[PDB]
Amino acid sequence: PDPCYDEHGLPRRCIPDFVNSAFGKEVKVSSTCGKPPSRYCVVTEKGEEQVRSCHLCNASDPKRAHPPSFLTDLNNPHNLTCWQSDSYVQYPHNVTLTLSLGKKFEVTYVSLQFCSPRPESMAIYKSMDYGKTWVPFQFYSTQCRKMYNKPSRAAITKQNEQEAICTDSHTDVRPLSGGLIAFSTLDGRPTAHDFDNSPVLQDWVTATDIKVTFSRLHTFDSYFYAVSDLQVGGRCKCNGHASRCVRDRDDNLVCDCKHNTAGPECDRCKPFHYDRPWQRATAREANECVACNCNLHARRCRFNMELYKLSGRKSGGVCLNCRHNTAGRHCHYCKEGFYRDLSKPISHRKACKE
Ligand SMILES: *[C@@H]1O[C@H](CO)[C@@H](O)[C@H](O)[C@H]1NC(C)=O
Ligand SMILES: *[C@@H]1O[C@H](CO)[C@@H](O)[C@H](O)[C@H]1NC(C)=O
Repeated sequence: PDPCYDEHGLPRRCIPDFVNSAFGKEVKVSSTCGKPPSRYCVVTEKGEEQVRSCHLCNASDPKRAHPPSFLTDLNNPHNLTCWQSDSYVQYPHNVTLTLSLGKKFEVTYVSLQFCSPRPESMAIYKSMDYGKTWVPFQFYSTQCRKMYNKPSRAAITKQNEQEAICTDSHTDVRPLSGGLIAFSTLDGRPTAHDFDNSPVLQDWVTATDIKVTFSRLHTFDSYFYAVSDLQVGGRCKCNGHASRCVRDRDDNLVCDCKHNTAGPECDRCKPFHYDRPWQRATAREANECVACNCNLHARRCRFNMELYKLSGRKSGGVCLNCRHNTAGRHCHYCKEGFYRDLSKPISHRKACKE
């Protein structure tokens, strides 16, 4: 029931299913305690009092290790899975964790649940080029102006709708453990209520990797970073041209591009279906790609923009190499010297006789 087409076969927008993409994926952390085994300490406030409690981190005897998988795994609110770096780690040392998504994804949110008090200075970066460069996604720092040099909670008007602003809420110690930091990408952008026609916010959510630079916790002799469950929610960027993604031959995640579009993200038109410039599948117009018209006399075609504009943005469909002794934009008329045969249709393999 491919919903990427409606009842009577018409193309209509379709986007995949919202998932915990983080779920089950590997995180390349910058620190995991246990080797060599080491000392850490946890505060447990009971009433007025503060119960200092210290246990050891040893990797090669597993139960007291803290691997990256605790993050993206089944989190169950009893058996809670807190990853934990090497304790005693400070400023100005980029505790950079890096996740590899696997395909262009338009991210709704990024949420972290801390077992240690929510750090003071962290920052969400993002990579749209698949781990080649990085950019400020959103900052957290009770001292924003110094640390990340950004203004503390910058305002987002029509001119910086892609500047990561820098906040300081939920950067608070309490609760010691359990502090969840839920960042919404599109949150606070003046044109969020029209993402279908906001190509810039469509670029603000376009992400391929995520980097997290912890620079500083709070100033409480052990102290560390521990996180329980990590979720990167979002759908698969198919430009509204596929309602599900799948990995292919040599295992690489690409869309199920419909609408005669081509590409991993459907960004372009499949060969021959260049009759209309690829556009974004929005709320009402699939803006699908369309096969040219050659009357079955050709196999390839380009796209002429005058003929689009000069037609009034209708079709730039120009056939390449009309076979079967025809010619013309739509192979719609015989070659020179070959007369047309009224007994045979234009699409015949001998519609044109000598
Ligand atoms: C966690 O898993 C172990 C499995 O042996 C179980 O004993 C324990 O009760 C579970 N949950 C908690 C809250 O300890
Ligand atoms: C820390 O930041 C510096 C900035 O020059 C960079 O070169 C380095 O790779 C970063 N290190 C880590 C561990 O992220």
